[PDB]
Amino acid sequence: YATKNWRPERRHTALGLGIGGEENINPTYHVDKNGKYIQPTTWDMCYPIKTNINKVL
Amino acid sequence: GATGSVGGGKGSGVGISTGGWVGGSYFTDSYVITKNTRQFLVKIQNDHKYRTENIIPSNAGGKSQRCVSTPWSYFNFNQYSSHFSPQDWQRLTNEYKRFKPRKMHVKIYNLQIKQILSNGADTTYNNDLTAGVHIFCDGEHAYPNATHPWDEDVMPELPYETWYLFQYGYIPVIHELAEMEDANAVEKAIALQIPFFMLENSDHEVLRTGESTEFTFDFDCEWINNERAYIPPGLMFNPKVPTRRAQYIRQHGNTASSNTRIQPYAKPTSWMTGPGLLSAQRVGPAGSDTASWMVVVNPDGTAVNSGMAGVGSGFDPPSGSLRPTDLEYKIQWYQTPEGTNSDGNIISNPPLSMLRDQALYRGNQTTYNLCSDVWMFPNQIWDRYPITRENPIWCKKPRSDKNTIIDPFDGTLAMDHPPGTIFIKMAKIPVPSNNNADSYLNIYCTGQVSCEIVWEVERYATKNWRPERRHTALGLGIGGEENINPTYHVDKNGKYIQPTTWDMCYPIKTNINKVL
Amino acid sequence: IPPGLMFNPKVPTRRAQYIRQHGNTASSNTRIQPYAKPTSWMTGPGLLSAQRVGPAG
Repeated sequence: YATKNWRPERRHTALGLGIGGEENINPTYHVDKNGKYIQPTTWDMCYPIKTNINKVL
Repeated sequence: GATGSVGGGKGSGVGISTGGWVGGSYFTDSYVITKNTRQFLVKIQNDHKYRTENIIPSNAGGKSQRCVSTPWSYFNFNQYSSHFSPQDWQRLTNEYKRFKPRKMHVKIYNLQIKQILSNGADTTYNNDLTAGVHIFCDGEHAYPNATHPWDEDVMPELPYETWYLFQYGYIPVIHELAEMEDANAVEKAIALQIPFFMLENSDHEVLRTGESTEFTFDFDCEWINNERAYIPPGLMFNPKVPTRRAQYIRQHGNTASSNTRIQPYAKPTSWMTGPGLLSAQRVGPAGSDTASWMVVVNPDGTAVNSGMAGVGSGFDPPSGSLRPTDLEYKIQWYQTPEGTNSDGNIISNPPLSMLRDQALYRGNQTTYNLCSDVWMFPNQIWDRYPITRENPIWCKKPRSDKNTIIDPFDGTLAMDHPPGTIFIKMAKIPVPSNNNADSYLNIYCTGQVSCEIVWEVERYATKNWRPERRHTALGLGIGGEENINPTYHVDKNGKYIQPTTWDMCYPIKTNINKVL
Repeated sequence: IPPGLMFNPKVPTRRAQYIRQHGNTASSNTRIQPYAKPTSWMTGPGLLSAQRVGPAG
C-alpha cells in the first residue's frame, strides 16, 4: 500500500493478545508446560483484515 | 589405507556404507589437521512436543529459569580435548607460538534407525529401513543457540566412547518477569512479546540409512597466542642508563619536600595494568545463582527485592588479567560429570607469564593499597587467559549495537557467527490409536559423525640462548584402581585416568618466551 | 533476553564454584547449577551516582 494519510494507522500488535495456560503465564500462540498451544480467545487476536489500512473512497 | 581397495559399489543402498572411520592428526608448519569420528546415539526427546516449563531449583530459595524444551537434539563440538589427543595437544603447545581454527568439515553418515520392541523384561531391536532422521544446521543463527561454553555432553574426548546428544532448549523470558506478580502492565507487555521458535519453521534434510550429509565452515578467527612474557612491560629499560625525568615529592610531616632525578632503576612506565574487578564477593547458598558480580536487566516494575542473586546471570571470572585474590575468582571445572565436592576439580593457576597476574596499588602517601577495580583505561596491556585442552574453543558473540574490546575471560574466541549448530531429530512416526491420542513408534538413531578441523599454526624462532619450559609427561600423575596407571591412560576397569591438576592439562602461555 | 541468559537450563555445566566460609555458612566447592550458568558478557557503561545541583536557572 501507499497512502497520502498524514496520521498513523491501526496495525495488529502482540500487545492485543492475551495470557493463558496452565500457570496462566503463557501468551497466545505459545505452548504451556504440558505442550498445549494457547489459542486466541477473541476475534481481534485472530488478526482480521479490513482493519489496518485506510483507503480513500 | 595403504594400497587398500574397497569393493563396495558406487551405488547407494541398505548394504553399502556411506563412509568410513577417520581419525588422527597431521602436523605441518603452516597448519594442523585433526580428524575425529564418533558413534552417536539420538533418541526421542520431550515426547515429540514443545513444552515451556520452569526449571525446578534446589533446596535453596527458588531461583528458576523458564525454558522451551524441544524434541530436537544437537551436536556440540566446542572444546579442545575433543579435537586433540593429549599427545597432539602437547605437540601443539610445545612447537607453535600461535594457532587458530581455519576450516571445519562435518559429516554425518552410516545411520541406523532401529525400532525398540518391548516384549517384556526382554528388549529387542529391529531396523526400520524406511525411517528418516531430520538433520538441520543453523548457520545464520536464526534460532536461539543450542550450545554454551563449558557445557557437558560435548563430543567425547576419547574416540571410542559413544556420544549421546542432549535435548535442545532455550530461555524465552527472564523468569522473574514471567512470574507476573499481581497485575503489572510492563510485565504484561514483556509476556506478550515472548518469542517462540520451532525448528520445523525451516527446511531440513531427511536421511534414510543409505544417505549421508556433509557440512563445511570457514573460521575467520583471531590467533590464540602460545607465547609468554618473561618481564612486565614496565621493566623494559636499562637500569644503568640515567634518565632525564625528574620527580617531586610532596613534603610529609617528617619528610621534607624534594625535587630530584628519577633513579635509573626506578624508570617510570607508560603502560597500565589490564582491567579487572576484584572487589565483590560471592553471596548466598550454592543452590542459588551466586557470583560476586551480577549482571542484571530490569526493564521496569520491581523494587529489586528479589534477592537478585537469581535475577541476574552473574559474571565470573571477574578478575581478567588481575591476580585473583581468592579461589572464588578462579575458573575451576570438573573433569567428569561425576565430579563433586572438590574431587575431580581442576583449579586454574598462574601461567607465570608477566602479562597475566597484575595489580594496581594506590599510594596513600604512607604505604600502597591494592585498588580492587581496574576499569578499562588507555595504554592497558595484558594477555588473554591461558587455555588448556579442556577449554571451549569459541563463544557466540551476542548481536548488539555497541560493544567494547572482546576478550572473554574464560579464553574462548567470541565471534558473530561461530560454526552453526547441527540439529538432529528422528522422524516423528505416528501409530494408529483407536482411542483419540498421540502414540508414536519407539525408535532411536545411531550413526557416525566425523569432524575435521584445519588449524592454522605458526612455529616460533627465538634468539634466547637458554632452554625453555616445555610440557612433559613427567609432570603427569599416577592414578587408577591399582594406582599404577598414568594420566591419560586406562585402568583395568577401562576407566580413563584424568589430569588431577591444572598443569597436567597443559595450558598455553607457559612454554614459549617472547621479547616484549 | 539478556546476553547472560543465552544457554540451556537443563544442560549441566563443567564449571565449579567455590563459596568462602561465612560465619553460619561453611566453605564449599560445588558444581554450578545448570540454570545459574555464568556469563562472559558485562553490563554496558553508565554513571548513576551524581545528583543535580542548584536552581533551575
